[PDB]
Amino acid sequence: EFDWQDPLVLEEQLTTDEILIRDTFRTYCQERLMPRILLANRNEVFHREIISEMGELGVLGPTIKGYGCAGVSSVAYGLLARELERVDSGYRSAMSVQSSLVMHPIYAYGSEEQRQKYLPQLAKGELLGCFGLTEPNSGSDPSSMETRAHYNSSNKSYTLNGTKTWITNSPMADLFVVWARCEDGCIRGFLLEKGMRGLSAPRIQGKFSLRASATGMIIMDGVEVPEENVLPGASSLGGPFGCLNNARYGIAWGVLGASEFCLHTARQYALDRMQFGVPLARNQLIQKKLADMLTEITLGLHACLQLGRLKDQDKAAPEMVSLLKRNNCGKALDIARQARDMLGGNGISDEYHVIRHAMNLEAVNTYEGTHDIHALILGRAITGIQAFTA
Amino acid sequence: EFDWQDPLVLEEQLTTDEILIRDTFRTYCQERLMPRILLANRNEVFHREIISEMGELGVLGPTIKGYGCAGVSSVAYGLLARELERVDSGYRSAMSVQSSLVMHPIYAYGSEEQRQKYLPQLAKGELLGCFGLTEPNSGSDPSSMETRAHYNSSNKSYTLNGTKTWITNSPMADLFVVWARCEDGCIRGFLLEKGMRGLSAPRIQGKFSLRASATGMIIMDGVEVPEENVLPGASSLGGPFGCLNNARYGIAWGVLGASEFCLHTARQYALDRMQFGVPLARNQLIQKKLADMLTEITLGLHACLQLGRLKDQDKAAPEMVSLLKRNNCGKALDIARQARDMLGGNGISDEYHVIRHAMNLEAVNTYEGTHDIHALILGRAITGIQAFTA
Amino acid sequence: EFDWQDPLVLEEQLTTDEILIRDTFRTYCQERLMPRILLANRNEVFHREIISEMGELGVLGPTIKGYGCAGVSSVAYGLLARELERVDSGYRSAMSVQSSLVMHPIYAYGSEEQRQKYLPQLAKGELLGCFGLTEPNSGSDPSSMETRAHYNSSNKSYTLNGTKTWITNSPMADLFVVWARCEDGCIRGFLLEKGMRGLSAPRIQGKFSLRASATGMIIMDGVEVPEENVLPGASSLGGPFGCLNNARYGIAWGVLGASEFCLHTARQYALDRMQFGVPLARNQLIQKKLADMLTEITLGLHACLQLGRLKDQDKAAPEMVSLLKRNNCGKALDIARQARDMLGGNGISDEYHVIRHAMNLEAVNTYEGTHDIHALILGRAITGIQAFTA
Amino acid sequence: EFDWQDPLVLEEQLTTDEILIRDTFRTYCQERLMPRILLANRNEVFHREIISEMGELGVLGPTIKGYGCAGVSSVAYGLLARELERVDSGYRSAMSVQSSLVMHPIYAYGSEEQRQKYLPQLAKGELLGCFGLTEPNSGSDPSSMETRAHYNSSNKSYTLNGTKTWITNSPMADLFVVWARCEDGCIRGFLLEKGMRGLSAPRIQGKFSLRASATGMIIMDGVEVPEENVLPGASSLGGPFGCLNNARYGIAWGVLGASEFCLHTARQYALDRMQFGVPLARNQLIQKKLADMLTEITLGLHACLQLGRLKDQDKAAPEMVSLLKRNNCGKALDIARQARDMLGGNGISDEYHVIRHAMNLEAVNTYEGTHDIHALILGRAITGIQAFTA
Ligand SMILES: CC(C)(COP(=O)(O)OP(=O)(O)OC[C@H]1O[C@@H](n2cnc3c(N)ncnc32)[C@H](O)[C@@H]1OP(=O)(O)O)[C@@H](O)C(=O)NCCC(=O)NCCSC(=O)CCC[N+](=O)[O-]
Ligand SMILES: CC(C)(COP(=O)(O)OP(=O)(O)OC[C@H]1O[C@@H](n2cnc3c(N)ncnc32)[C@H](O)[C@@H]1OP(=O)(O)O)[C@@H](O)C(=O)NCCC(=O)NCCSC(=O)CCC[N+](=O)[O-]
Ligand SMILES: CC(C)(COP(=O)(O)OP(=O)(O)OC[C@H]1O[C@@H](n2cnc3c(N)ncnc32)[C@H](O)[C@@H]1OP(=O)(O)O)[C@@H](O)C(=O)NCCC(=O)NCCSC(=O)CCC[N+](=O)[O-]
Ligand SMILES: CC(C)(COP(=O)(O)OP(=O)(O)OC[C@H]1O[C@@H](n2cnc3c(N)ncnc32)[C@H](O)[C@@H]1OP(=O)(O)O)[C@@H](O)C(=O)NCCC(=O)NCCSC(=O)CCC[N+](=O)[O-]
Ligand SMILES: Cc1cc2nc3c(=O)[nH]c(=O)nc-3n(C[C@H](O)[C@H](O)[C@H](O)COP(=O)(O)OP(=O)(O)OC[C@H]3O[C@@H](n4cnc5c(N)ncnc54)[C@H](O)[C@@H]3O)c2cc1C
Ligand SMILES: Cc1cc2nc3c(=O)[nH]c(=O)nc-3n(C[C@H](O)[C@H](O)[C@H](O)COP(=O)(O)OP(=O)(O)OC[C@H]3O[C@@H](n4cnc5c(N)ncnc54)[C@H](O)[C@@H]3O)c2cc1C
Ligand SMILES: Cc1cc2nc3c(=O)[nH]c(=O)nc-3n(C[C@H](O)[C@H](O)[C@H](O)COP(=O)(O)OP(=O)(O)OC[C@H]3O[C@@H](n4cnc5c(N)ncnc54)[C@H](O)[C@@H]3O)c2cc1C
Ligand SMILES: Cc1cc2nc3c(=O)[nH]c(=O)nc-3n(C[C@H](O)[C@H](O)[C@H](O)COP(=O)(O)OP(=O)(O)OC[C@H]3O[C@@H](n4cnc5c(N)ncnc54)[C@H](O)[C@@H]3O)c2cc1C
Repeated sequence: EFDWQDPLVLEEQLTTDEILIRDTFRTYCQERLMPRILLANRNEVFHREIISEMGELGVLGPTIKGYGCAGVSSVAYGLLARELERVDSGYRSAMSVQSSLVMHPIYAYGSEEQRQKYLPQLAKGELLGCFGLTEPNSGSDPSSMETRAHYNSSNKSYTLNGTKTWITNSPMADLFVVWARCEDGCIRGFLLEKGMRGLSAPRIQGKFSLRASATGMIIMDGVEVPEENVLPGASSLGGPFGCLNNARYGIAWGVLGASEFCLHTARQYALDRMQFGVPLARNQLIQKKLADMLTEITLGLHACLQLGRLKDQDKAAPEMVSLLKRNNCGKALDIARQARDMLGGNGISDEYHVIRHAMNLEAVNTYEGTHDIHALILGRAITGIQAFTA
Repeated sequence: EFDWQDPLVLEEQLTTDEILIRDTFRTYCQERLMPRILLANRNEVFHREIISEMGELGVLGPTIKGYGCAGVSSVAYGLLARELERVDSGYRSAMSVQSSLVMHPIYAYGSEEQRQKYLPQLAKGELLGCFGLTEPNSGSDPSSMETRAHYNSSNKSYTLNGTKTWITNSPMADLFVVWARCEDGCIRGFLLEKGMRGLSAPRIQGKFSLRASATGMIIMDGVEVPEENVLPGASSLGGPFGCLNNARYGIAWGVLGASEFCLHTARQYALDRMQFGVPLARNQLIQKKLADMLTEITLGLHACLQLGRLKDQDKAAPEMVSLLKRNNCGKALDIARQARDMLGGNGISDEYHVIRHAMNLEAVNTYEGTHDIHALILGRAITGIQAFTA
Repeated sequence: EFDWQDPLVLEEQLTTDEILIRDTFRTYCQERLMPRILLANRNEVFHREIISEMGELGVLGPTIKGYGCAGVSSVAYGLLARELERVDSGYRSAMSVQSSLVMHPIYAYGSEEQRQKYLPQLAKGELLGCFGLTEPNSGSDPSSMETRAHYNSSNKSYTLNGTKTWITNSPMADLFVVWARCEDGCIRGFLLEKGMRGLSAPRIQGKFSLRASATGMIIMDGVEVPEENVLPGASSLGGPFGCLNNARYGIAWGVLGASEFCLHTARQYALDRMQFGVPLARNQLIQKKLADMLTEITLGLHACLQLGRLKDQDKAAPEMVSLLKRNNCGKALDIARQARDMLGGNGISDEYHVIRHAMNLEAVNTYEGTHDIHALILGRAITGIQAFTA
Repeated sequence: EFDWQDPLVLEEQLTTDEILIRDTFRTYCQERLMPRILLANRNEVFHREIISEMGELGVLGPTIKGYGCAGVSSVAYGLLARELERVDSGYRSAMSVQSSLVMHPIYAYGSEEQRQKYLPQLAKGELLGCFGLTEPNSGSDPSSMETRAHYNSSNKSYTLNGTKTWITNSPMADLFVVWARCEDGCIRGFLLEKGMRGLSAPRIQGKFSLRASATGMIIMDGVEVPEENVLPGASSLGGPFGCLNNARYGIAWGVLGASEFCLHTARQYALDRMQFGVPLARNQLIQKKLADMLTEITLGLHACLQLGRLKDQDKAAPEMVSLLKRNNCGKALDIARQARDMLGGNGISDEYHVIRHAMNLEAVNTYEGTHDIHALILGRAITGIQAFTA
């Protein structure tokens, strides 16, 4: 009565809606996404259509209530990210930015006018957006950003100068959610659109992780922003971090799908591949590995479920997310890597996919807070003493 | 709004009864058990009273319905083991044998006569019992036991010959649940009592783990057992394993209490102890450690909860228990060990307790299935191929 | 008086010749190889010239005495592989095959005629060769190969049928050292040349490790081999394994150069990059990592030296090589991976190289005996009991 | 031709003297020490005779030239510590204090008068001494000690006040090498003798590591020290650290003997013990473990040799010692722990010794610089930036 595909019976913890949503999406991901990943990753191609397609299904910004959004549960959102990442982290990355980094901030910190004007377009996937926070000299430390936004009392607008790097979707984005430090000292959010004079977003080259994802910079040379494009609700790092926490939540779920794909591929390979007469799955060394993968995946899955439920209850704290994001991203990496080692020579061929996952999880464990930064965060909470600086 | 003592809010997942039971027991453990552990461990003393005391509280065999038993939930049983182990694994070990290895088998595989005759005595703690399975040459492999039970068609009884070693409570036990191989090939359970001619149970010496626990052998020299003392419900290893699974379930919870005590002690020490001017808790190396402990403890806690709920639903499978028992016992060990290292020189003094926990968890990770054996078990389930033998 | 670039003063353990050779080669590798690796790896381009160039320097098959070979020490050979791998594993791979897998077997198991005919050409780099052992269904287990060589009593020749896969250099090789099972049961070595009817060697596609290296198959459709092309000295797996051991020896050294490059890059990045005001190198978490890298590299370096000396003394045993190859390849991987994590977002850009090393070491830890296979080898030696099969 | 007891042939790297010394000592350790360890550890008994016995053999302070000392090599000193620790760390601890913490400082920083007066007595083992540096509030940070030594211009002497804790041998010592901070700010060394009014050294209780070793405090209540008892050569922490480095060197070797004993015991147990029909040594999981132990031991052994040679050449730097001490002590621990797990239930019985080693290595990895402190030391050297404080 034991099912290795669901050791602790996650299923009976999901509502019928949640289960329906997952199954529906999984179908799309396997029929439409999986078949285009081999070459999209191999040649760094990002199909812009993927956003329109997901736009149709109504998967973009699923937790938002209204404005053409499904208004589903945090758990469902997690289940979605898991099915997406089960195909490729690059894809899930685009869906994470669109949902938790663009739509969410506009929704939570924007004016109704902005909401009405953008939320529907984003939800349908007619507007590919991006989140501009990181800068060449500001990553783990955002209070060090150099992008300044000056106010023009006369024209009722701000002039932005700065450079954002390592930005997902920037190269082919229509809307840019940028954060700059103001003359008053506060850091606000600005909405920029392709075409604004002074705005350019070149592609980054030489990526060997999340290749099926578009990544570039956001260069602002005296870009002038109207006042109605200023996110009226965020006055400090609390705004971007609020968004970051919703993204990290989805990433915690996501990577588990990636891990699951590795476990399944490794397991099958162990059964089909044979050496020394019997199938690889007959050796003790191979089996212990499969055991460790399943073990870690399971602990992560049920922990994620809990957080999702606590979230919908407005009981989830930032630390809680740091805890699962840090854990799951790290563990996922080891699983991918063990999987790679288990396929032997074949393991280094994208034809077998594991290598693609191992490489993607490399970037995943880095962005949205590095593995160690999330530890200092937990540590500050545990001791009440900060240890980021000296 | 983040509480490091309950990251994912386990509390709101417990029923009022469960919470009451835990709090009630915790009080007993902290007022009556903690104050007698330093010297009991230091001098290998086991207070037989502890069983009578626990007998009063009605903690012995708590999941049993009737016969003077509380008839509580699997979760409550887990919460109890956790509070006990939070003091010492030796104590929890006695309570695990009494509840899941003696009372449970009598209850599940015994005759009403046996139930009526023993269950109440055991529940009140008037009878200290033990489980005799392991033998000098049979541990991970029980189908290799040498204890034979011959049938006496005439006297309607069996004569038992064999030796059981590493048995918890045997030295001061009144009832012995022994398993021997029969002439028909099946392995049944026999109930023995102190005083039976031919039965001796000497203490084992030189233990440096679970010292506050009594451990010895069960030597049977032609011990004659009446027919009414044969567990009529167990005809093969399914009987002992059935019991083993209920014990392992409690152990999965248990070790988490032990880990929690280590985390708390380490955390405090980090705050109170100071070097280089500031408190140890200010250093990055110290904080990351605290983070890792809390992380692992949390994943284990919520996984255990789930299993407990699935168990009460008669939906828990042996593999599920192997998964959490293996995980939690291993992780608990690392936590104890990190804790020890964090207290520095003081860490090797029982006066600071961590060293006692590190040593206890050593035996815990070994009995009731070694860390690796539980992996081969998971592996057999995952691949459908056995890898214990060649 | 402590030098982190040589903790235990390896230098004073090298003879003047050895040191000269290393320095000479290092110059070539840094001036000629490093500048062509970024794009060669990025676009899977292998410069055939690299072999001719190395041919000039006389680095090809350096331990061979005569036939236009330098006839240097095993240590010098190790020092060479280390400088090469310090640039890229792909390059070192080509030099390992040429030297220990092609030239060595011809030298040790060939006829003078063969030696005279090939050794000089190979040494000058006029003949790019390859070693064909692995097959689609035979990797860790070579006694399972399906490539058969039938004897033609009449024409005094053998007809070979089979497929070798994952072969380094095969796509642009001139000489092929192939091993097939014979009708007598023994497995011998055959020398094949491009152009032989029935012989094809297509490129393998989709590699995400050792990309600057050419890899393909060796397909033999009734390829007819003259008798004078049969390696007269190898009659069983002892031949290929003899060669394998010389290759593995160089790989043990090699990966250390790769690790060293990662340590240096990480260290510098830690000093130049700044967050939270100070340089990354100021944080405890960063420093411990640097410590662990240096520690492992050092142990490996001095162990390799010893083996090299024992080798030149004809005192080196296969197990000794398994021990260092397994160790160094595994440790190297962790170092590369930590390095990658330390550069943050930048770490996933080939522009920073670490990602290239992390990916290369993935294949390195797999070929020439997987990490676990080398463990079973050590284990057989330690216990005297084989554990490869059931 | 492969010998698992000496994978890389350490033997042929030792001079005839060194080998003779090792073999001679090993005989003493196995015939005189091993037979008294079971109960000495079990009952915390320290045989003072052990020092006299070692005094006879001339093993005390073996590197010292003159004053009744063997004047042997650093390597020989290492070989000695290894044979001693192969029996028990407690014993090696007494020999480390006597040699590198008492005799060495007197020799290097003392006056001829002091040398003449003590060195011979210590060498013969007529004077059991101890090193008093650590204090209740000063461990990893010695520049925080509170033991002050006031000068009495009149009586030409100093009055010492302070408390040293966790001191090896203090309870039954005759000579005390104590370090206190002076009114001039410098920290010097003082020689104290049992009987000095105001001096007491009570035993520490509740140790569960290094039990066969005597450990206590050094309480100084206005103890008056003559001027001729002041170590005239040490004026700051450079004195104690100089000594510390010689002790740490021996500890690096030492723990390897402890590891070796564990490997041998585990290996044998794997061959003799049988489950599931065959010997434990037949399982893949068991073999990989044995492989990892041997691997780590070997790397450590040859690294230690090198350092020893560099030391005798006056080319060894503090960092070099931190590197091997940190490495070997940590690795040794894992080996002991794996060994313990491999003996199963038996593993927790001192009757099988491994448990004793696992527990001893716990304290060893802590004193003479914790595992992490040695990392910050290496890190300071690698980056040139200190990270101990904020
Ligand atoms: C801020 C830190 C750097 C540390 O410096 P500190 O000085 O200690 O700042 P503090 O954190 O102490 O204070 C700053 C204010 O921020 C608030 N805060 C902190 N954490 C959170 C969370 N999780 N959610 C909401 N708000 C939060 C805090 O309460 C303060 O608020 P107010 O009172 O409202 O003013 C760190 O805590 C942190 O969170 N950042 C680390 C790096 C990071 O956040 N990088 C983001 C990367 S974006 C990305 O990767 C896009 C990828 C998407 N994709 O999937 O492709
Ligand atoms: C049996 C094994 C050794 C492996 O050999 P295998 O040949 O593969 O046996 P199989 O397992 O294939 O078959 C034997 C039968 O047993 C059944 N089985 C297996 N696992 C379970 C669980 N968890 N629960 C109930 N029944 C179980 C199985 O279905 C078969 O049943 P029937 O059809 O009914 O006849 C292994 O699976 C195992 O479970 N044992 C490992 C060692 C062990 O169990 N030791 C127990 C120690 S007791 C102890 O530590 C007391 C400490 C208490 N304390 O807290 O102090
Ligand atoms: C043979 C094994 C698979 C295990 O099966 P077993 O049944 O136990 O075989 P056995 O090993 O017991 O017996 C076979 C005979 O082989 C001999 N042997 C074993 N090891 C060695 C070494 N190291 N050197 C020389 N000879 C050796 C052995 O003494 C026997 O000899 P004779 O008496 O002379 O007849 C294993 O031991 C092994 O060595 N192979 C594992 C996989 C492997 O070797 N793959 C090679 C890959 S090639 C490659 O990766 C090219 C990459 C180059 N590059 O850098 O790009
Ligand atoms: C000093 C530290 C705490 C860090 O603080 P810092 O502010 O950075 O001090 P600094 O280290 O920067 O400066 C202090 C001076 O000390 C010198 N130093 C440092 N390391 C060494 C070594 N290895 N050998 C000789 N001299 C050394 C340094 O060059 C300075 O010298 P001068 O110019 O001559 O004046 C740390 O570096 C350290 O070494 N100590 C860590 C803890 C420790 O040393 N504990 C000792 C325990 S004793 C024991 O365990 C007995 C057990 C025996 N047994 O086997 O049973
Ligand atoms: C594929 C990809 C897509 C990305 N997409 C986006 C996007 O859409 N939007 C956006 O805003 N950003 C994005 N980023 C960047 C990401 O958010 C930043 O990488 C991350 O916040 C910070 O790291 P960093 O690159 O600046 O490196 P750093 O912050 O410089 O860190 C480098 C290393 O140093 C460590 N470190 C830093 N500070 C400390 C400390 N105090 N103590 C101990 N260790 C420390 C880190 O843990 C890490 O190991 C992306 C990155 C990748 C790789
Ligand atoms: C304090 C304490 C109390 C105990 N109390 C009881 C009690 O009350 N009742 C009872 O019946 N028993 C009891 N036991 C014993 C316990 O159940 C047995 O230790 C356990 O089932 C088996 O291990 P073993 O000691 O026989 O060692 P082994 O089974 O011999 O195993 C030794 C080592 O070998 C490994 N191993 C074994 N087989 C394999 C394989 N096929 N593949 C790979 N590795 C393998 C193990 O994982 C372990 O690392 C107790 C033990 C301790 C230490
Ligand atoms: C870039 C690259 C270049 C290569 N170049 C060459 C070349 O020039 N010449 C040549 O002959 N070959 C070459 N190879 C192939 C290499 O030698 C084979 O990959 C290796 O010997 C065996 O692995 P495999 O791919 O067959 O996988 P497998 O042997 O099938 O192994 C797969 C996984 O199963 C494990 N496994 C296998 N058997 C056991 C067991 N009994 N117990 C426990 N675990 C087991 C392995 O450890 C591994 O994790 C190359 C491979 C790569 C990736
Ligand atoms: C059996 C035994 C015998 C001993 N014998 C002697 C003897 O003969 N003579 C003598 O002088 N001393 C002796 N000592 C004590 C030993 O030298 C001290 O334990 C050691 O120098 C320091 O640790 P501590 O106990 O003070 O703990 P702490 O220094 O307080 O450290 C506690 C924990 O905090 C960590 N820590 C401390 N500072 C930092 C930091 N800045 N950053 C990150 N982590 C940090 C440590 O690594 C450790 O994990 C003995 C100890 C034992 C256990």
